[PDB]
Amino acid sequence: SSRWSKDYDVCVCHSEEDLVAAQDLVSYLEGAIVSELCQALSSSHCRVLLITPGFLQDPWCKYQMLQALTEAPGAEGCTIPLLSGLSRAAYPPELRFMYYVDGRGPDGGFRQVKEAVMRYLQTLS
Amino acid sequence: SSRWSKDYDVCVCHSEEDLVAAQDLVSYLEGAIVSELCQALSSSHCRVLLITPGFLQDPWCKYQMLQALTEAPGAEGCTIPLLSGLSRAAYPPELRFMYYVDGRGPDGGFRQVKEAVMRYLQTLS
Repeated sequence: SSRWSKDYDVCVCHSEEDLVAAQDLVSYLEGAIVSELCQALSSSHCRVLLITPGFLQDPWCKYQMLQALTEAPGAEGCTIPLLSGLSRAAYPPELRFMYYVDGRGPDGGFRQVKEAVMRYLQTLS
Repeated sequence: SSRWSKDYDVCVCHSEEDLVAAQDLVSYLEGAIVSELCQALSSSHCRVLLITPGFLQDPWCKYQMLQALTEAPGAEGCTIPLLSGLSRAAYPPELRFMYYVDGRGPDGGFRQVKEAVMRYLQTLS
């Protein structure tokens, strides 16, 4: 519950193919919000899933997405799916019943992602 | 932990399109194992996901699969994915890092599913 219970406020879970976009999101988020690219030993309050064509094709990415949602946004943790570079028709069906940010929104979805992160940080002590 | 902590030993989570196959699995499982088709108020020790073309296309099915795995086979609960009537190339990428039963196995995968269920029941008091 403590804002300091975790070293980072948000990390970006991405596939190698989208390194650049992920770095821009991290940059956008930090402009305070502490951000980084997600990694094995990475632990933050919020986790952004950069769901792209490369992400959906990668078995490890999909499994990570699964674990990200395993213990997260049901309503407890903070997992933010960001659909980027994908046709809506190719979106994972389950998202229809879940919260997510569309990449066609303002700032490629970056703005709503940052907002979602802040909303969650405000609920911390 | 108690074998009686739940009224059913296993329910079959399926899409309307596969009612028949689901009923045969339920029949096969019971031949003791108490089985039924999963429903809203349904709660059992094991949950079998009848992942078919219709299942993967259905947003609610996918969301249910997500919740089924939300609090389940990470290693705690009992969720058994049964891939039936699908080309391996169309399998959800995440399964590569997960346990699942292929429908091309003995008895359309029914045998290994039943075995998985029994293995789990034996760990109960």
